[PDB]
Amino acid sequence: LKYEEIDCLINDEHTIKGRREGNEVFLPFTWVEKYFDVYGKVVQYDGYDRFEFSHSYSKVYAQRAPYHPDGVFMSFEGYNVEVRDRVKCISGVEGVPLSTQWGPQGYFYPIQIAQYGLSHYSKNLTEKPPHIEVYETAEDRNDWTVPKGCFMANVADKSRFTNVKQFIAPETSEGVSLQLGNTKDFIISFDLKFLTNGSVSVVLETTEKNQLFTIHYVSNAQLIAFKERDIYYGIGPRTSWSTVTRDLVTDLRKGVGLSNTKAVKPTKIMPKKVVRLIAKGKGFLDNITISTTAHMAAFFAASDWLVRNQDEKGGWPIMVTRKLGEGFKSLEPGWYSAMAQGQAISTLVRAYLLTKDHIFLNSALRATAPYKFLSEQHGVKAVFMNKHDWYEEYPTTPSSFVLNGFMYSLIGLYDLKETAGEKLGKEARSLYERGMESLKAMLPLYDTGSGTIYDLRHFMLGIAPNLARWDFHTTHINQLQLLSTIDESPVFKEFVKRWKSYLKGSRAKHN
Amino acid sequence: LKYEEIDCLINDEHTIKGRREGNEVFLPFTWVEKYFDVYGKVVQYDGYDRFEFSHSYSKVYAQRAPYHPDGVFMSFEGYNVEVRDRVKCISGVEGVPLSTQWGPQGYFYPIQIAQYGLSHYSKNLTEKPPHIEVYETAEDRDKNKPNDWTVPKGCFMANVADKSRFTNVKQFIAPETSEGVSLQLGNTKDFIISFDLKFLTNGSVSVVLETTEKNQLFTIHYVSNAQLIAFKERDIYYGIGPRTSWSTVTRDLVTDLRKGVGLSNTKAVKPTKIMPKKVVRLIAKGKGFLDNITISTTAHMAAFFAASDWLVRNQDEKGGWPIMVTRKLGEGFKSLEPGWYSAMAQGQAISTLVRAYLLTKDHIFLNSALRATAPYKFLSEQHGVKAVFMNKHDWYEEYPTTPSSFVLNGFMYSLIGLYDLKETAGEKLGKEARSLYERGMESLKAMLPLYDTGSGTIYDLRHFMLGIAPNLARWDFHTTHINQLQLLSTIDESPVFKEFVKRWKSYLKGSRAKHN
Ligand SMILES: O=C(O)[C@@H]1O[C@@H](O[C@H]2[C@H](O)[C@@H](NS(=O)(=O)O)[C@@H](O[C@H]3[C@H](O)[C@@H](O)[C@H](O[C@H]4[C@H](O)[C@@H](NS(=O)(=O)O)[C@@H](O[C@H]5[C@H](O)[C@@H](O)[C@H](O[C@H]6[C@H](O)[C@@H](NS(=O)(=O)O)[C@@H](O[C@H]7[C@H](O)[C@@H](O)[C@H](O[C@H]8[C@H](O)[C@@H](NS(=O)(=O)O)[C@@H](O)O[C@@H]8CO)O[C@H]7C(=O)O)O[C@@H]6CO)O[C@H]5C(=O)O)O[C@@H]4CO)O[C@H]3C(=O)O)O[C@@H]2CO)[C@H](O)[C@@H](O)[C@@H]1O
Ligand SMILES: O=C(O)[C@@H]1O[C@@H](O[C@H]2[C@H](O)[C@@H](NS(=O)(=O)O)[C@@H](O[C@H]3[C@H](O)[C@@H](O)[C@H](O[C@H]4[C@H](O)[C@@H](NS(=O)(=O)O)[C@@H](O[C@H]5[C@H](O)[C@@H](O)[C@H](O[C@H]6[C@H](O)[C@@H](NS(=O)(=O)O)[C@@H](O[C@H]7[C@H](O)[C@@H](O)[C@H](O)O[C@H]7C(=O)O)O[C@@H]6CO)O[C@H]5C(=O)O)O[C@@H]4CO)O[C@H]3C(=O)O)O[C@@H]2CO)[C@H](O)[C@@H](O)[C@@H]1O
Ligand SMILES: *[C@@H]1O[C@H](CO)[C@@H](O[C@@H]2O[C@H](CO)[C@@H](O[C@@H]3O[C@H](CO[C@H]4O[C@H](CO)[C@@H](O)[C@H](O)[C@@H]4O)[C@@H](O)[C@H](O[C@H]4O[C@H](CO)[C@@H](O)[C@H](O)[C@@H]4O[C@@H]4O[C@H](CO)[C@@H](O)[C@H](O)[C@H]4NC(C)=O)[C@@H]3O)[C@H](O)[C@H]2NC(C)=O)[C@H](O)[C@H]1NC(C)=O
Ligand SMILES: *[C@@H]1O[C@H](CO)[C@@H](O[C@@H]2O[C@H](CO)[C@@H](O[C@@H]3O[C@H](CO[C@H]4O[C@H](CO)[C@@H](O)[C@H](O)[C@@H]4O)[C@@H](O)[C@H](O[C@H]4O[C@H](CO)[C@@H](O)[C@H](O)[C@@H]4O)[C@@H]3O)[C@H](O)[C@H]2NC(C)=O)[C@H](O)[C@H]1NC(C)=O
Ligand SMILES: *[C@@H]1O[C@H](CO)[C@@H](O[C@@H]2O[C@H](CO)[C@@H](O[C@@H]3O[C@H](CO)[C@@H](O)[C@H](O[C@H]4O[C@H](CO)[C@@H](O)[C@H](O)[C@@H]4O)[C@@H]3O)[C@H](O)[C@H]2NC(C)=O)[C@H](O)[C@H]1NC(C)=O
Ligand SMILES: *[C@@H]1O[C@H](CO)[C@@H](O[C@@H]2O[C@H](CO)[C@@H](O[C@@H]3O[C@H](CO)[C@@H](O)[C@H](O)[C@@H]3O)[C@H](O)[C@H]2NC(C)=O)[C@H](O)[C@H]1NC(C)=O
Ligand SMILES: *[C@@H]1O[C@H](CO)[C@@H](O[C@@H]2O[C@H](CO)[C@@H](O)[C@H](O)[C@H]2NC(C)=O)[C@H](O)[C@H]1NC(C)=O
Ligand SMILES: *[C@@H]1O[C@H](CO)[C@@H](O)[C@H](O)[C@H]1NC(C)=O
Ligand SMILES: [Ca+2]
Ligand SMILES: [Ca+2]
Repeated sequence: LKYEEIDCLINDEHTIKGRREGNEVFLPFTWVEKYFDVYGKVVQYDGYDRFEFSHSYSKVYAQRAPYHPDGVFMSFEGYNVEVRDRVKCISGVEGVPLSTQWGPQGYFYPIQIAQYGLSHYSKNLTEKPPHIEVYETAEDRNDWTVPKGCFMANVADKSRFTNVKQFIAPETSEGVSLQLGNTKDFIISFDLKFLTNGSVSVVLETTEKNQLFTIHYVSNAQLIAFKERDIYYGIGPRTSWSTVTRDLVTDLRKGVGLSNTKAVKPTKIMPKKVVRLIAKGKGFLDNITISTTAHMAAFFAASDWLVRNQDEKGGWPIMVTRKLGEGFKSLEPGWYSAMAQGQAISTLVRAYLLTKDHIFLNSALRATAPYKFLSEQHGVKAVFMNKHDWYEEYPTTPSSFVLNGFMYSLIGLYDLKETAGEKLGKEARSLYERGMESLKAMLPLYDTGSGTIYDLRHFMLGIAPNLARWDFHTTHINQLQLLSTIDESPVFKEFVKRWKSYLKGSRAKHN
Repeated sequence: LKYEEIDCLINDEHTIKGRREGNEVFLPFTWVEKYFDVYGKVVQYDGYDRFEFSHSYSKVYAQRAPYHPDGVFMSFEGYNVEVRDRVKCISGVEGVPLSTQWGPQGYFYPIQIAQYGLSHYSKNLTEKPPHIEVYETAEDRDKNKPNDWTVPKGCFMANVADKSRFTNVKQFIAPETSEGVSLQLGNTKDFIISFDLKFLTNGSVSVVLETTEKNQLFTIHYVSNAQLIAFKERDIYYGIGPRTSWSTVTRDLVTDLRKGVGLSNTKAVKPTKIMPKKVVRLIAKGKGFLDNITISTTAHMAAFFAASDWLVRNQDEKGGWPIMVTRKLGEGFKSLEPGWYSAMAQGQAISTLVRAYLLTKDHIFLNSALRATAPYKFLSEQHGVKAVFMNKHDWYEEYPTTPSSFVLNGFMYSLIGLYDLKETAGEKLGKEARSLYERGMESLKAMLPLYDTGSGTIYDLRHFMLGIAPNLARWDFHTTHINQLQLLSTIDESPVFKEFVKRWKSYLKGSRAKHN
């Protein structure tokens, strides 16, 4: 009811307007929010309005079980790699993300590709099975339009023990068209083999004023184009049988948001109906499908990409310049990352456990080699103060000692040593053991008393600490709580507990 | 539309009562204060109220000039050692503080003694000269008043030459069962009493004080025994030792009164608001001699030399001032048995001794300072103060713990002492100090960033040495850290000191390092 406006002098240098009722002073949240860097808003419920304050914005993952290498990967069941605006698109040829974080030109970032695979792996274990509608098997168990000038038939293919739909259509015609009409699901899948150049295109009804947009999957290696209401993805020659799987929601959003910058422009556009599929050129088509999700095809696109792109040193070279900050020498394209090696390993190990295909395990085993060589010999190892081995997310000179990347490097070694067995696992066992000793000793250097630091650049360069933003702080917690389920050391449990309290505004005691 | 109570849920786990007007929410300072550990109050101006918020308490010292060893010692012009409640009293025998911080029994803490001296030294340079009233010289300068002696039957007094120190002197004989001989003083403005004393027999020199507590009269007895302090009714007793040879006795009656009335068997003196408002008279009992009786606003230098003299006389053969109390730094550090050394003690002692040397040119002071570097050379476990961080950086330990503790501020004090000494001792004698300073300053520059949280400083590196939460430095240590670094930034031109001072000052106003 009754109050009194009062001047509030802040640190003797700015005045704000507060309110007073007797002895109690009330300060405007507008100030509190900005001055303390906190969060809150009024939430309206039925018959009750309530202001709701948060020290931080991120959340910690509620672990349902101890970590195991064949299970979900940490909290990645909730990751969403493809909406990240630093993902320019999902490659047509490779079926994996292309990053633009550190250059508008685009590049395959092995970390991003592995996360793509591990998140989809994790959602395969946690989400409900998808609806799968089948539109075309060409067998004896929703028809096609064939304009004059074109042709279609059911033909056997002994190489792949099924019937198959042949199509011939000039690239100057309407093409041959199959009516789909799906309202609910947006993952399109089909087996394809071209004899000549061509395209397979999908018409979408969209939420932007009921307009049709068309996505063309063209038989070239061009990445992505967008003109008016046509989006084009190059999917390569596809002259041998392959299953093409695309997420039309993502393919539409990335097209419409195409940008010459490092970030996709935001869009609200969604597809509301998969109208039809249009084939041009000469070729063959089978098992045409629309599904709610296709997690496994994504996981194997990442896994296959990692196998095929590993170098003979066992590394995934990162083909972009990385400038970590004033004081660190710039990393020329080709550098390795312990986070990439670890995340790749976690991916390949899971591919191996699913398939028993030893090419996956062989790729994983090779991937430990860079952990053995120092950064200046094109490895990822750094040594803290001539005493503790570390595996560098960014193998900088001087060394950088990024915490979260290191922990990811260790979870990979863990995945591998538990999967390869006693003899084959030896090197990974040894790198893990040395790493975990380093981690336990060095954790306290990342603890500010009300947060965490991202890296040790303050010490390595003589500068301000690089405080970890809250989404890295919760990553730190997520990583440590996972390690606490496969290593019984008290230190991990104590730090997890303290670092969680920091999310709620707890502080270490001052003297 | 209007202003209105609203429930405010904090971090999903407790609801407080705030206020709302439309889209603006207002939160009670009662919550803000506790939740964020900040400060403020409504301060009343003429007609007019204002709330005044502070991120911190404690101020940074406004350094007027580059540090030099003969000048003020950092910010100590504003230190007040004697009112600290961990100071049981000023020793009658020694003229220096006794601490009870880590034991109610009391002990001479060299750090406290050095601070006593360095603050008085600093105030000598910054304060106005004192008024000095002279009540008795026994000369022919004592032609006309002050007379003012009362000599009861049973007693006797005379002006007597003393060839041994070239002046006239007041002889007194009074039995210690009588009221004694009494000199009327009657000073209302100044409270430092001073007199030259020589007893032949046991005796006492006592001062009657009018006080602010309901006009009441208290007497402070300076007795010829070694008893520390006693208080009964309105009598306070300080033992000043035999005083059978000439010495100048100098006492602060404000301090001596307050420590008397506040006597306690605990580690803290009871607070009092009692002040003396008049030094009414001085009473001599026993047989002896008295000269140069004086009352002064201040006597900074007598304090500075009492500290300096105490340090010379109490140094051990390893050059140390052993700390004769058990010190348990916390869970994970072994307990330190009485006799441990402190690099802070060594440095502060050296800063004191160097100043005593520069004033007097008495090489005893310089030689005592030079000896005081020895403990810097030996590791904690061989009864020194050296520690080594990760087999790489020498450090000088405030608390020579196992494991090592790496307390920041004591280290910096250890370095300013070495600086004072290396600048003063000369090329040849300074060699060792120069070497310890150079190695220490390298260590400081390398290790500073480990004490920086991004919104404060840490006191020590126990988090790393024991695997536990950081020991965040409270704000009065945070400003000490700044004061120390800003001083170092005037004797070493390294950018790092200036960049850190700038950042660490911004933390006092709620600035933070950038997050990624
Ligand atoms: O389904 C939904 O619900 C979904 O909701 C939303 O999505 C949410 C998720 O659901 C949710 N999941 S949860 O389980 O429910 O919690 C959650 O997921 C996110 C997690 O919170 C997050 O932790 C996680 O992050 C990943 C990250 O995505 C991944 N990257 S990857 O795509 O590449 O794979 C990976 O990060 C790696 C990797 O190496 C780098 O990408 C990363 O790079 C760091 C830098 O190292 C760091 N450098 S530092 O500053 O030196 O420390 C820092 O650099 C930034 C700085 O911030 C910036 O200040 C600075 O600016 C430059 C500037 O660009 C320069 N310009 S230039 O000169 O022109 O070049 C110039 O001006 O200089 C300055 C600097 O001086 O530099 C930039 C920069 O260079 O990039 O930050 C970089 C990026 O963070 O670091 C590493 C690493 O691990 O450290 O792994 C991490 C961790 O696993 O994944 C999130 C996710 O999945 O999205 O929250 C989501 C909500 O946020 C969604 O919104 C809904 O739509 C959807 O519906
Ligand atoms: O005349 C006036 O104007 C007066 O004003 C008011 O006084 C103010 C004064 O004016 C002002 N000066 S200024 O220039 O204007 O700024 C200012 O002076 C104070 C300084 O701000 C302050 O930094 C400084 O502190 C001294 C300290 O006094 C020294 N101690 S002493 O022995 O010489 O007397 C010395 O400290 C050393 C020493 O070794 C130890 O005493 C001390 O110990 C620490 C422990 O290390 C620490 N351990 S922990 O593991 O970190 O926890 C901790 O321990 C305690 C814990 O807090 C407790 O929770 C637990 O249970 O145990 C406790 C324990 O004691 O074991 O804290 C200990 C105590 O600090 O630390 C050492 C060190 O590291 O340096 O040197 C320091 C720094 O120089 O001196 C102040 C001073 O009085 O001069 O501010 C004052 C206001 O206080 C006054 O109100 C007014 O009446 C007066 O007229
Ligand atoms: C997580 O990932 C797991 C593993 O990938 C996944 O479970 C799998 O789900 C897929 C569906 O995408 C299943 O594939 C089907 O396999 C059928 C035979 O497979 C046997 O083998 C496995 C072991 O390897 C057994 O455990 C299993 O019980 C089976 O006996 C196969 O018949 C299916 O093929 C039909 O459907 C496809 C389109 O999906 C189509 O292209 C074909 O032409 C074919 O025709 C249609 O048949 C179905 C009857 O099945 C009929 O409904 C339909 O009407 C026919 N067509 C027409 C025109 O009428 C198919 O390939 C696979 O068996 C599952 N594996 C396991 C281990 O469970 C989870 O669903 C994923 N979860 C999440 C959340 O992502
Ligand atoms: C910082 O500290 C310094 C000194 O440590 C102070 O400056 C000194 O002030 C004192 C007085 O407080 C001076 O000492 C001497 O006083 C004698 C005065 O004689 C009368 O007073 C005595 C005692 O009170 C009576 O018994 C007697 O009846 C007299 O009536 C002088 O006789 C001395 O003169 C000579 O001393 C030295 C020679 O060694 C020289 O410095 C003098 O110039 C002179 O030759 C002397 O005056 C003394 O003058 C001051 N010393 C210095 C070095 O300047 C500051 O006051 C103090 N400041 C603060 C703020 O504390
Ligand atoms: C009360 O106060 C007065 C001072 O206000 C004080 O009288 C002064 O005492 C000093 C020292 O006793 C006298 O100075 C001495 O004078 C002789 C000769 O004039 C000097 O030779 C002495 O020097 C000695 O020290 C040096 C070696 O260490 C050498 O110089 C030499 O070898 C000597 O050993 C010394 O300077 C001073 O003259 C008087 N002043 C007056 C006005 O009388 C008195 O001592 C104080 N009362 C008490 C009880 O102390
Ligand atoms: C479209 O999907 C169907 C699956 O629904 C694919 O047909 C399947 O093809 C595989 C091999 O191509 C057959 O497995 C093979 O079986 C033979 C013996 O029968 C054996 O020699 C091989 O080792 C292998 O096990 C599978 O039985 C077959 N299933 C059916 C029901 O036909 C078809 O290939 C897909 N179309 C295209 C073009 O990929
Ligand atoms: C002050 O009084 C004490 C007596 O209480 C005197 O000290 C004694 O002196 C004799 C030698 O003369 C010693 O053998 C005794 O052991 C001492 N007794 C005590 C209790 O200490 C002291 O000498 C007197 N002071 C003066 C200056 O004469
Ligand atoms: C597709 O077109 C390119 C030239 O633009 C050609 O090299 C290639 O042979 C064509 N593919 C087939 C299968 O004919
Ligand atoms: Ca078929
Ligand atoms: Ca005289």
